[PDB]
Amino acid sequence: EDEFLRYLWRDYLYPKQYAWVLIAAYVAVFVVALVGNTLVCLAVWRNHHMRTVTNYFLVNLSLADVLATAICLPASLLVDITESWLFGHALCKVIPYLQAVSVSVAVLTLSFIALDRWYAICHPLLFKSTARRALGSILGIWAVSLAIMVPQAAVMECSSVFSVCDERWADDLAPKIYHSCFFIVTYLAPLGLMAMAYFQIFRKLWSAEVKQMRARRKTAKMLMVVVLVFALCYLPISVLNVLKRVFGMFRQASDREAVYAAFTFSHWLVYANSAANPIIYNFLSGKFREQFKAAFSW
Ligand SMILES: CCCCCCCC/C=C\CCCCCCCC(=O)O[C@H](COC(=O)CCCCCCCCCCCCCCC)COP(=O)(O)OC[C@@H](O)CO
Ligand SMILES: COc1ccc(S(=O)(=O)N2CCC[C@H]2C(=O)Nc2cc(C)cc(C)c2)cc1
Ligand SMILES: CCCCCCCCS[C@@H]1O[C@H](CO)[C@@H](O)[C@H](O)[C@H]1O
Ligand SMILES: CCCCCCCCS[C@@H]1O[C@H](CO)[C@@H](O)[C@H](O)[C@H]1O
Ligand SMILES: CCCCCCCCS[C@@H]1O[C@H](CO)[C@@H](O)[C@H](O)[C@H]1O
Repeated sequence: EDEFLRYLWRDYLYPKQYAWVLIAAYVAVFVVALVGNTLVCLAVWRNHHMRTVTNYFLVNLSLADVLATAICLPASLLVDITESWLFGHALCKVIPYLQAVSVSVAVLTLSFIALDRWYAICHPLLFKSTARRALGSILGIWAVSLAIMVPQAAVMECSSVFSVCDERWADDLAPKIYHSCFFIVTYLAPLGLMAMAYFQIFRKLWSAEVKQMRARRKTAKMLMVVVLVFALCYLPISVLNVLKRVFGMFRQASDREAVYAAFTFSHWLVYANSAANPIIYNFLSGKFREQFKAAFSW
């Protein structure tokens, strides 16, 4: 008698509740990431004491996050709902390209933040870190990120079956080599180097010198948290694409709905990172929190 009651859940209640959780998480992250990263930029613009090398890199990180949130997030939500591509051939190349560029700008900015902190803290006076040179490095980050993701744009193809956007690979081996390289370069190597750098920064940082020590320890604490949430937020999708592209996993159709759910949550986590960073600055930086509240109360 309760077969009908269970089927109503299986066929209507659950599907509606799951589409609802999906759209609500994607929308909340959209709003929070857009507003918070814009506030990061406006805060750095308003408070001159915040115009440090690190904060310039953090505004660039917020700029990359705003790019991915404004353009890629709505499209990623539509793909995760319908498992189909509704934006045409050109956008099938452009949107994935901007997603890869956003990831590359983000990880290089964190790398250069860790490099600046490592030279400033661990081997001092060797290299000068000025805001104009930091701005030069920022332009170089965009130049590299835009150049090295061109192959990513090149492999995208939009083909019908109701269109579907996916990578078109000429050989069995090329996707494995490319995604091995992509994983090692945009995730594992920069984050491992940053972890050893921040480990050394932590060991070296832990009487008038103490005033400097009080400010630098707080920012370093904040920066390590930024790196950690990044490594955590990007870990699942990065691992999943490797298992899919290098190891050939997730091709059985008996569990197609479970794989869609896992990839959808991992996509959502990438965007959740853009929402998460401004909250991190608000709770680990007193200057940022004050500027956000000066903006917040208006
Ligand atoms: C795509 C490229 C983009 C690059 C973008 C640039 C990003 C750059 C960011 C920061 C650079 C900072 C580098 C800091 C490196 C610090 C490395 C280091 O010393 O760490 C050790 C711990 O691990 C060790 O033993 C050595 C651990 C070895 C095992 C590592 C496994 C690989 C994981 C990771 C793979 C990365 C490899 C990249 C190679 C090019 C020891 O600590 P400790 O205080 O005792 O030292 C005292 C000692 O220096 C006395 O001689
Ligand atoms: C290491 O961390 C990562 C993080 C993300 C990826 S990715 O899978 O997102 N990516 C690979 C090809 C390029 C990019 C991709 O397909 N974008 C994308 C695809 C669709 C259909 C829709 C949207 C909005 C973006 C890979 C590694
Ligand atoms: C954690 C797992 C997440 C899976 C998400 C699946 C969302 C849609 S449920 C779907 O509803 C249909 C209604 O017609 C039924 O016919 C199917 O049997 C059932 O699968
Ligand atoms: C393509 C132009 C991009 C503009 C970004 C500027 C990058 C730094 S220029 C550099 O600034 C240093 C500041 O300390 C001076 O010491 C040097 O003499 C001068 O060469
Ligand atoms: C011994 C092996 C020799 C292989 C020679 C052919 C190499 C083809 S690369 C090919 O270029 C395309 C350009 O569009 C991409 O779309 C594909 O994904 C990619 O695979």
